[PDB]
Amino acid sequence: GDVEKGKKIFIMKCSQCHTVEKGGKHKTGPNLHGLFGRKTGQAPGYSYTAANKNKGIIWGEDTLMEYLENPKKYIPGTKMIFVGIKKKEERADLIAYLKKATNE
Ligand code: HEC
Repeated sequence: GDVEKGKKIFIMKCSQCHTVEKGGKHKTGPNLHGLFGRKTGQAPGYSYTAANKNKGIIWGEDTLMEYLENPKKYIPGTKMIFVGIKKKEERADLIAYLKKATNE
């Protein structure tokens, strides 16, 4: 687990739909600049994953672990066809980077 390492993980995994370092602009993926502590459905000009929002799920560490293990199996609405996770180790390093920016 590291900080300068996870930075390349998210920046090389979900840095296309979730740009947490662009400019508060969220075109395809929801601006993950503060997903930690914020529930789904928040941006005004963005129909965030309406499903997740209704499920009443709070985006957190372990909570995001499940939704990420399967976004289509967990929330039947997301439009992100993310690939299934195959290395929980790298996932832990992911939350680490987002924890320094959106949780530190
Ligand atoms: C486009 C190719 C995406 C990639 C790659 C990833 N995500 Fe995504 N995500 C995407 C969209 C379009 C949306 C909005 C839902 C919809 O209806 O389209 C999302 C949403 C999420 C959320 C929910 C946040 C919220 O709505 O409040 C999470 C927690 C999320 N995405 C996580 C996530 C992670 C961890 C990714 C890399 C492992 C990832 N996404 C990639 C589009 C795309």
